[PDB]
Amino acid sequence: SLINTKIKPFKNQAFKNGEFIEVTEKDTEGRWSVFFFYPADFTFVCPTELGDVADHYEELQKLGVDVYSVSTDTHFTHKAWHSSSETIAKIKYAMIGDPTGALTRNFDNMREDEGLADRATFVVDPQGIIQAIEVTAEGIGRDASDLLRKIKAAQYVAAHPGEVCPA
Amino acid sequence: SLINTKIKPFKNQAFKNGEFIEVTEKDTEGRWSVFFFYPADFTFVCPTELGDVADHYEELQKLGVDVYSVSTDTHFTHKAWHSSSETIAKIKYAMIGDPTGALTRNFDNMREDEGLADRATFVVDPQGIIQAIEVTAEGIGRDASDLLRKIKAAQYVAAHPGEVCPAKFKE
Amino acid sequence: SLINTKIKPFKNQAFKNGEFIEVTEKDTEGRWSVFFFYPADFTFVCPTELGDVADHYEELQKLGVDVYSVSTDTHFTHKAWHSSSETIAKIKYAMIGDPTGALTRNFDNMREDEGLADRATFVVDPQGIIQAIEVTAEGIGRDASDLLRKIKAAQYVAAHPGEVCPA
Amino acid sequence: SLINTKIKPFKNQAFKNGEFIEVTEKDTEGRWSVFFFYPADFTFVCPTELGDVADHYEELQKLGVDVYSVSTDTHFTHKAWHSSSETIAKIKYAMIGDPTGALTRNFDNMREDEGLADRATFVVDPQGIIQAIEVTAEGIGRDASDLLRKIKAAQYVAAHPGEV
Amino acid sequence: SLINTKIKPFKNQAFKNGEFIEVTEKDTEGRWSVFFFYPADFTFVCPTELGDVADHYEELQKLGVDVYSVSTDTHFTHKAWHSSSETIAKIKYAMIGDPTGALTRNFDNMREDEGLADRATFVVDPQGIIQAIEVTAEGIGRDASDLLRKIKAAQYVAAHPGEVCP
Amino acid sequence: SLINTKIKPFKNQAFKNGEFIEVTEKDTEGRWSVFFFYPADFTFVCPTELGDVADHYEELQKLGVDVYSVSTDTHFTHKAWHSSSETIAKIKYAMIGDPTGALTRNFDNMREDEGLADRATFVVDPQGIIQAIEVTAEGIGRDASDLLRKIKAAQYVAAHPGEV
Amino acid sequence: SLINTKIKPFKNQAFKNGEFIEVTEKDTEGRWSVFFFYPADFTFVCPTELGDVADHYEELQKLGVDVYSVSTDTHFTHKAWHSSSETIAKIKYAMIGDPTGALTRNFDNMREDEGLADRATFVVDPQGIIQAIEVTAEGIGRDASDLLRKIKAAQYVAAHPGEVCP
Amino acid sequence: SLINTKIKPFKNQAFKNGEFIEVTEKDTEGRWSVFFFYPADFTFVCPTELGDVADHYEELQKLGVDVYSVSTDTHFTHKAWHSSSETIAKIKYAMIGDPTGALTRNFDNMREDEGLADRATFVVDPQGIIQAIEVTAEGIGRDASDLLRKIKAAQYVAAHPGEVCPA
Amino acid sequence: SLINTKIKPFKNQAFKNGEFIEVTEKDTEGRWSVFFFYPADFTFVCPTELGDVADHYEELQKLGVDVYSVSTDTHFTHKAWHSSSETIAKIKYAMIGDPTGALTRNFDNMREDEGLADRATFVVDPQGIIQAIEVTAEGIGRDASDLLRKIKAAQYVAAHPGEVCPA
Amino acid sequence: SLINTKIKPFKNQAFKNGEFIEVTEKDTEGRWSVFFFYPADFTFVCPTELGDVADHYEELQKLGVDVYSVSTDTHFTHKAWHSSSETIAKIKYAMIGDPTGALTRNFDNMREDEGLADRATFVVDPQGIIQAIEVTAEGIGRDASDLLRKIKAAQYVAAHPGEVCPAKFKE
Ligand SMILES: [Cl-]
Ligand SMILES: [Cl-]
Ligand SMILES: [Cl-]
Ligand SMILES: [Cl-]
Ligand SMILES: [Cl-]
Ligand SMILES: [Cl-]
Ligand SMILES: [Cl-]
Ligand SMILES: [Cl-]
Ligand SMILES: [Cl-]
Ligand SMILES: [Cl-]
Ligand SMILES: [K+]
Ligand SMILES: [K+]
Ligand SMILES: [K+]
Ligand SMILES: [K+]
Ligand SMILES: [K+]
Ligand SMILES: [K+]
Repeated sequence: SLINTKIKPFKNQAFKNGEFIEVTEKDTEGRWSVFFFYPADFTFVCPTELGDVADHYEELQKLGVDVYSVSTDTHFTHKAWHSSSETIAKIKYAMIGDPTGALTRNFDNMREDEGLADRATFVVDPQGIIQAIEVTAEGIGRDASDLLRKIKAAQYVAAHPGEVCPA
Repeated sequence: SLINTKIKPFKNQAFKNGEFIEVTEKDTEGRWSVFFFYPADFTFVCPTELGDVADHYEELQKLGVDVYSVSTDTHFTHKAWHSSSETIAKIKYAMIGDPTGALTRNFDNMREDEGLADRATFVVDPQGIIQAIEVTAEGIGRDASDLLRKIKAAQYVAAHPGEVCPAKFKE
Repeated sequence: SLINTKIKPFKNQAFKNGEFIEVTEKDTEGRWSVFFFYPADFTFVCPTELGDVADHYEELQKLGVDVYSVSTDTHFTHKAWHSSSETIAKIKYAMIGDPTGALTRNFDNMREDEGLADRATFVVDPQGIIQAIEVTAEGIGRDASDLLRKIKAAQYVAAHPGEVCPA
Repeated sequence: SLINTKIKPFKNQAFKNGEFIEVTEKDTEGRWSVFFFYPADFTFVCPTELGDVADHYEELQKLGVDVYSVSTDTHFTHKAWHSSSETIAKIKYAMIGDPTGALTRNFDNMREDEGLADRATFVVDPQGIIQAIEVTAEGIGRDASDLLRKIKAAQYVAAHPGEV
Repeated sequence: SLINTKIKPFKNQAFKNGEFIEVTEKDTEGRWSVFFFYPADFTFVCPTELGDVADHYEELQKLGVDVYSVSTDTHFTHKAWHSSSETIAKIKYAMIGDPTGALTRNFDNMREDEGLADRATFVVDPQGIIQAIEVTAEGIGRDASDLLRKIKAAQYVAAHPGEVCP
Repeated sequence: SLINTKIKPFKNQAFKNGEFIEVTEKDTEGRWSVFFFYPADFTFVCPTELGDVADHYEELQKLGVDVYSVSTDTHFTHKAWHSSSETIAKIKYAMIGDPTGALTRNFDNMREDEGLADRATFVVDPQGIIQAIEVTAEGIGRDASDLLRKIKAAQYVAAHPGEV
Repeated sequence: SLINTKIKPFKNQAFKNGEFIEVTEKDTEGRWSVFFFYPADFTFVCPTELGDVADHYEELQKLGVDVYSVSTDTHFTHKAWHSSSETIAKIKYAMIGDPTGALTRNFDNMREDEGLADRATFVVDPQGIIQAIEVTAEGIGRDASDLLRKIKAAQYVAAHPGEVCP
Repeated sequence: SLINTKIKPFKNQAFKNGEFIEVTEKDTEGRWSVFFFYPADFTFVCPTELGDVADHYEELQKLGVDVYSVSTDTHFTHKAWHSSSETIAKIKYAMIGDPTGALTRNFDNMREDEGLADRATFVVDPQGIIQAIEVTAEGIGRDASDLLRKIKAAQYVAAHPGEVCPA
Repeated sequence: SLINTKIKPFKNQAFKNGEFIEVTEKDTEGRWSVFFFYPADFTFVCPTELGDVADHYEELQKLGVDVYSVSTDTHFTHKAWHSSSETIAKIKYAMIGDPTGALTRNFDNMREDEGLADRATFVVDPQGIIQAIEVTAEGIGRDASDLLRKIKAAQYVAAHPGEVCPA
Repeated sequence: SLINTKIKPFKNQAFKNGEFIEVTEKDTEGRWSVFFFYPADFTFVCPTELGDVADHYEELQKLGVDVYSVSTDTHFTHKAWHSSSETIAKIKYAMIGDPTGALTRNFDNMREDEGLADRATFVVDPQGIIQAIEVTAEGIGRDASDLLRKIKAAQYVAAHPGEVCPAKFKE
């Protein structure tokens, strides 16, 4: 797995709160980042996961964590989806579009015969290092409060080396 | 260009008049086909081109010409666009999703740095041979009327190998 | 397709108005150019196509557009055809000879089994970027006025960056 | 990631509640399995993670789920650890030894600079398909409850496909 | 040089006596053939050469020698040359078009930087073997009677094998 | 064989009489060293070989000879073994751990199908040159006396070259 | 063909007028040169060809044309041919030996399965450019006066650049 | 090391008790073999080692063990040496000559920049498997009674699998 | 050297006693053969060498030995040389022409920079095995009687397997 | 053959008049050299050839010709052979050992399936150029007299480039 490796450079368009923006790896430097992958806009499993993250987003921002959802759809499609799902509408973090699949392949997370990203979540520290990975099949929902726990634990070990907190 | 070459095998999902289906090269055998590529759903020039084609779709079906629009969006996104745009809503032909890019790359039509198809139109005879190609830049829309002219010309030269259609068709 | 790519350097002899000239990519720089490819001189379809472009050539010149007709024949042949056909006789743009096929292959437009160019038209902006392509089968003629309409649209978006043009 | 791929053939020795058994992929056929990797026995860290799974093992078995812990240590070391740690002692699932690192590389889970497996958990269905993956850095703990929840979700969609 | 080698197969359109025909290697089998390459239709130097040859053509034919002129122009252009030039119009043999340059390259006779053939003449016995070659520069012209002497000579040695003729 | 070649750079953790130390090739410079490989800690075989060397360790040190035992186990496992086996407990030389197998492959001594080191002993002189090699199959025992004799012979020809 | 290309450097021993000399590309610079290849010394067909040429040699020289005959025999053998054959003995120009076959291969003129040159003649202007080529089979012989006409022609076009001569 | 690998085919001339003979791997099948390498005939370290083995040879033969000394000298040189050293004279086992170095390289035991074999001893069981290896520098003498011990131990484990005898 | 290797197949024209013949490896089979290589006909050293062999040729024939002289010259040249030189005139063995250099290169005896053979003699037994080689520098002549002595020795060891022949 | 080529660098040990020495290509520079290869010490044809050379060795030294015999045996074996054979005992020139084969392979003279040199003799001029080569089969001994003849011929053509030595030398 990619655990404990440094993330790779990327440049992508995103939709974020009514605005189109660009995102590169430089935007993640010095920050905690969550890269939240999912297969496709306008499907019926992803949104509750995405919505669950949206619910915890104010908390993540207070922890200094940025969230980037990623799929191989375009940022245009993201804006449309955001306009038409009540669940997606409550997303205020960056929805990155990855139509070239470069970001997705950076994380070794492409279904090559589908052109869609696997349902994988990556936690990345200020120095670019991946510290937690979660990948599930469709229907095995990713729980955002567990994600929150892992990040507080990651942040804690970063602040107290030599000491660690297990299960 | 790919003029006068046979199209490659493919297999993609599509949205068509309210349902999801598979389209392959076998579905085009013995038929006239139009592969109408565009960059992305929910953008700006595309709807006018696609709707203009839709307007001529009933006419085209009588020429036994099928239409397949293609972008690298999924068929799920096509369905949504069709349910939110009044223009897209009048499309009765198949909207193919090419998220892998394979269909687009078959027609050598990918902007590789963008992951989107160029605005290319390919006319394909019942034997699979590309008979007309049109490609425009991002801000240049295509005229569905001239498209029909080119299809009628093609079926003519097919119907009468002994002759020709010079500039500007008129039946 | 070659859409949105820059044209390759070339160097060719051409017949233009009673005289023989040289053409290179440097003549096309800072100009709008049409490269009008056709199969062979002294054949049965091309006269009308070339003749139509000629009918529009005055307006084309007014819009700063240069026209180059290309076949794999020589400029000697073009000169002869100009004399024999009253249609070809009205051409006042450059008729390029491409007997090495180099210029034709630059545009990837060779019928390798026949050594003749396919029926392709190429619109090239002042930066050498290809902005429109039309290619038809051997029995299908091209409409010069549809071409002109494309050029005007291309010139428009060049002149108004934020905007676009459908039909 | 290895999500949705089929596990590879393996053959390893293991310690399981008082004896040495061999474990192959054939043992996992028809069952739910958890492959739980960790870097090393006998460390200075309290092995709360293995014991945590041990605590939930009675349920796991009641769900038809088998558990295999895996490190690049030998099964000899596992027998030793099991006899000296009160926490490890309460493990009744099989502790696999992987000194060739083959089982670990099958799951693409080797820290190459260290010769130890990363903290990775793989949930494998009865057809041998990986349905869930979890990997964490040293110092971030895996929660056996969150694993139990995922397993039951994996079993539910197995039994009721396309139910949203 | 290609001297004493077999010719390679080919398939070309050609203008000859008003109508268009096809020429392949199968047409030269069992016959004497002259392949007469030149650079380009509608130029200055080539016509006298072809006309000189054409002058000797009816003689050649009674010797059982077919003539095939070749340039990289189309057979279409050849027909147009035939109607505009008093010289060329007196050609009764086949004017082969070689726009793909295949036939020309078969004889290793293509100026690759020009897409034109060099001024080369090949004499080919009925077995398909090249028995005489003449190549000159864009300035010098080929004398047809000299070709006729080289052909008769090539024929003697074949009909009288085991002898030689300077 | 590796006879008469120079040992390669290494860096390993080790257990040595109550503590964890790091050992590199720089520690062997200027000294006589014995690298004593074995396949695994905590086995069902009585480790007579390591103890046998332990018995002769006081002399070895008196000859300026250092001893390093090496297995593909971790130094954690070594600390464990040392605290549970009466025989191992009497070892006072460094027990190196080699879980990457790098040290072992340096001496070309890995059983690849097993991920364990073969029963090999290497005697290395102060310039880092291998002067004697011994390798035996499982079940054939190494004799610490025969090792002592070879070391003293290696030291003698070192001091009196070409004396026959 | 090699028509209109530059000749490649070479260094060969040669027999000429009783004494042995060396010939390199440096000797042809600034001059008209005829390279006259033949298969083998002491055979039947070659001598009349060389003798025919030799007949025209003093004429050639006043045109500033050097002649170099070439076969894959040694210059030693050339000298012996010169003493045994009445025909050959009247050769006043250079008989180059090419036993390594380098010079012959330079002109792409080696029958590789024989180690002999083909009957090829090359005309080379002072800039080292081949302006005329004639190759015939082991039966046909080359007419020297015809070579002389092809040379004078090649000279006119160079002295009157921008004109042509059939 | 070559421990526990199968020996490779070889064909070599040897001197053995006044007689020249051939030896191949087939001669070792079903037998215990010692391959005793040394650098060169007519030197002053090898013979006592070789002589020590000669002393124990009757014992080795009673154990069913064959002995092959090997060096890159020829079998002719062996016969000469045997005639002129009293120590070598008491050798009654096969002295293999390996002037091509093939046998020596089979055991990965060549000093390539010397063309001489290293001082290595290999113990090989009836099935071709190497069970003990000893390699020393010059002057660190190989002791034949230790060799004897190792062979009795090897033979013992072969006869009693599951049981083993350590140090 | 090529000593003790088998000769390669060849096919060459040769002058032998007023007539032109073909020689191949099949003519040498079941025979003893001398291949006498020399640089060039009509040069200044070879006459004596060839002449000497000729002096011994009668005895050579009596011993079942065939002689082939080889140079890169043609058989036409050999025929001419046979007429002009009273020395060469006394040769009654085959004078092979090797203008392709194929036969010369078979014996690895080409002066690549000169296209002439080196001065090498080769003795080939009835099985095609090369049993003796002599090669000298350009100014050094070969002794035909030393050659004859070699052939007799070679024929002897062929006839008496267990035995050998010094000087 | 290697005729008219320069010998390659080498470095070997040798036995020579009771002592062990190194020989390299540098030792041959400016000297006439004979490299006299034979298959193996303690065999049967070799001693006669080597002793025959020894008989001519004093003469050869006056021609400024050095001799190096070579086999793939060690120099230790040469010393022994020299101390046990009356024939070998009279050798005063250097007996080179080529156990690695490198010297032998320099002269392309190895029987690779045997690890022994063939019976080859190479004459080498002071500039390193091979001027005469003789190779015989296993049972054919070489004549040291004819060897001298060839060396005298070689020094002659060296001393007088303007001339030649035809068949059978006679000073
Ligand atoms: Cl991963
Ligand atoms: Cl295309
Ligand atoms: Cl294109
Ligand atoms: Cl994974
Ligand atoms: Cl040619
Ligand atoms: Cl080793
Ligand atoms: Cl040529
Ligand atoms: Cl080994
Ligand atoms: Cl040889
Ligand atoms: Cl040689
Ligand atoms: K997409
Ligand atoms: K053309
Ligand atoms: K291990
Ligand atoms: K390990
Ligand atoms: K020759
Ligand atoms: K040896």
